[PDB]
Amino acid sequence: AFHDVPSLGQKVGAGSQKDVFHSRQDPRQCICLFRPGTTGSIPAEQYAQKELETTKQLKNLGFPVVDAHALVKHQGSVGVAKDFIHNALDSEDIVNNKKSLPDNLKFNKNVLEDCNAIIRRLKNLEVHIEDLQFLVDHNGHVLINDPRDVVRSSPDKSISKVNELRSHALNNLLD
Ligand SMILES: Nc1ncnc2c1ncn2[C@@H]1O[C@H](COP(=O)(O)OP(=O)(O)NP(=O)(O)O)[C@@H](O)[C@H]1O
Repeated sequence: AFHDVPSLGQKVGAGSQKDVFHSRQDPRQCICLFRPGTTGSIPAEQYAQKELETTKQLKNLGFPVVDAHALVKHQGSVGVAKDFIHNALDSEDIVNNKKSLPDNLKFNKNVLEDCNAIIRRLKNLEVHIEDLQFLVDHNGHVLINDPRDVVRSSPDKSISKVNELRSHALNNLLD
């Protein structure tokens, strides 16, 4: 299931568990690899599979997602090949006030409308997405990234997650 990626492209980011690289085989994609030791007692393979599967479940449910295409490995590290979102902003940086959305009007309008649509679907379906977070693309579109699970349950916590991010766009559009 895990397909070898002999050569990695330029590094574009790093989080609490994953290093992310340009895919050399496809410029539209990136290679997202779990760094050794970050997943503790759960095999990283199981995290990668759950990331891919949950992404496909959410796509099937109509959510906007960073699409994921395959399980990959490189030098014994495992992960997921995904769409590359150029100049992406991490939602956690925005809600943490570590970074700021651009002032652009159309940009914040896309953030607002996309957050509305995500909340709308969460509320209607009544599903909960574990570790819900997003990438915001260069036009302001909001894409679910690194979802760990989705289950039918109270959507209130997930909605609060989206509302966190939307509030920054909402505040910009009022000013
Ligand atoms: N599909 C992508 N396209 C573009 N940049 C990406 C993509 N996935 C991740 N990145 C960048 O790489 C960084 C690390 O990815 P991320 O998936 O958030 O790491 P993580 O360790 O799995 N979880 P986290 O601790 O929340 O960052 C992000 O903050 C982005 O800057």
